[PDB]
Amino acid sequence: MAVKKIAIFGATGQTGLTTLAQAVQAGYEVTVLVRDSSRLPSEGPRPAHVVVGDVLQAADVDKTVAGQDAVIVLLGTRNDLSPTTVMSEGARNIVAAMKAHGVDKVVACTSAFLLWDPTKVPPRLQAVTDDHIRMHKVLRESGLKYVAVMPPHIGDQPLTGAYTVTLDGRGPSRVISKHDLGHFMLRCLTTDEYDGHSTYPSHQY
Ligand SMILES: NC(=O)c1ccc[n+]([C@@H]2O[C@H](COP(=O)([O-])OP(=O)(O)OC[C@H]3O[C@@H](n4cnc5c(N)ncnc54)[C@H](OP(=O)(O)O)[C@@H]3O)[C@@H](O)[C@H]2O)c1
Ligand SMILES: Cc1cc2nc3[nH]c(=O)[nH]c(=O)c3nc2cc1C
Repeated sequence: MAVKKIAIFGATGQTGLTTLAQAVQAGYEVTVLVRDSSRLPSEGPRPAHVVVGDVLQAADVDKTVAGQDAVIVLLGTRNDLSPTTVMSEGARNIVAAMKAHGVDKVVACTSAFLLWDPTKVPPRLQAVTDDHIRMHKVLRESGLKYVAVMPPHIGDQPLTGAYTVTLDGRGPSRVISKHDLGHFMLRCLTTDEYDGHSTYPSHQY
């Protein structure tokens, strides 16, 4: 049976917005959890269901995950680089809600730093990366079908659908367009080939 209903977390972020637009255009019935609905666009494709609330509130997460076939996680801290547990605590709530509701597929974005040499993280990004590592642990220990998406720098290049996906953080480049990253997260909904793996999408634009 194919995935039809999905929840997206972080849909108002850079990658989230284009993942959401692509998912709706592709035919998915999409639910989003957003703190502030004014951050969703009026033009273009629109989510089927909008839950207003916070990924740190279990009940809000629960309402969002109920009834879904799969979950996409594109949480982040925007330009905030201070020490943080928002992503990992959010993922804890998502896992609990998935288990409560029988949902078994999650595709979640962290970063290529979790594949590269772990002493090459730029200092200003260490705190966020530490929480990406906590989030990754939460998801891989959940006992759910988890695709870990670990992108390099996220750019603004056009959608191509022509990027390369490796399993080790080596690839044709150190950039992926936000649109291609979103396309890849949706690709992960229709294959099991990356379940239980870490993936590195990249492309030369
Ligand atoms: N930037 C890069 O080059 C790069 C490269 C590799 C990996 N990454 C990682 O890739 C992931 C996606 O990044 P992005 O740039 O697309 O993200 P982003 O622009 O930071 O968007 C973060 C998203 O998370 C949502 N969010 C944050 N706190 C939340 C909360 N408490 N409750 C509900 N939602 C919350 C934000 O909502 P609001 O709209 O309400 O703020 C927004 O939708 C991030 O984890 C980032 O660290 C980034
Ligand atoms: C190459 C690369 C750049 C990044 N920039 C980033 N920039 C940012 O503001 N937050 C991040 O979490 C972030 N992660 C990155 C991860 C990788 C692998």
